[PDB]
Amino acid sequence: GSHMSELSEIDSVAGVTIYSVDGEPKSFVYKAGFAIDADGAPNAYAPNNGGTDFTANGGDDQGGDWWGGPVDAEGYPIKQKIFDPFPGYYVSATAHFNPAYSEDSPYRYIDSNSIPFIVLPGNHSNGAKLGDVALVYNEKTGDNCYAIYGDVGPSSKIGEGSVRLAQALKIDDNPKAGGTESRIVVTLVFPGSVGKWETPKRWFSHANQLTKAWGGLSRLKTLSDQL
Repeated sequence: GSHMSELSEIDSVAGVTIYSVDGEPKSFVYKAGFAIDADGAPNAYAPNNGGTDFTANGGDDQGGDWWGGPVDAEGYPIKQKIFDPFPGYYVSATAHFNPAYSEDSPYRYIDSNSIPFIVLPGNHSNGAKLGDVALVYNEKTGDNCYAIYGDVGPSSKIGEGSVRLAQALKIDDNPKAGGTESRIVVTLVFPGSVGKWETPKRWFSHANQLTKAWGGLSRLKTLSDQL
């Protein structure tokens, strides 16, 4: 156990209070549910409901409003090539991206299947920039994982992250029926910590260094009981 933390409200979304954690390093925290964001997974979306998510959860794939990823000049989703992970599936995008790759490439986006990432609500980043790191904890399983701020969600919803983060937290990772509405996940974000794409080894190390400086899981576990 650790001492309790001193908390100062900075925001509120969907009945979830977001608190700055007084002290250094600078951080904010919230306790929320955990919806599955399959964005960036190269098998999330395909024609005829072929992906791990239903196609329509990315929008209309017949030239209408498609938000799941990039589109061609006639508005249809880009299909992956023979050198992409899932040829013929659609390219699924995340807000955070790797500039080494082109807009039409799955490799530009953060693969939800492999990378632990959190989503923050649009207009509710609270000073965090895409690529910043976080420590995430599930109070019902005792599991934790470092993660990046990797995607942007609806402004009216909070508590969401990647397939791999769900696995690490022992939350059902299925895009179609997984996640949880129970407010069991505590997310500690370090705004200003990275703010760019870098290798997972590098950002994970930086998350580890910030977490050690901040007081570790022991402090976050105690903090969770305050939320």
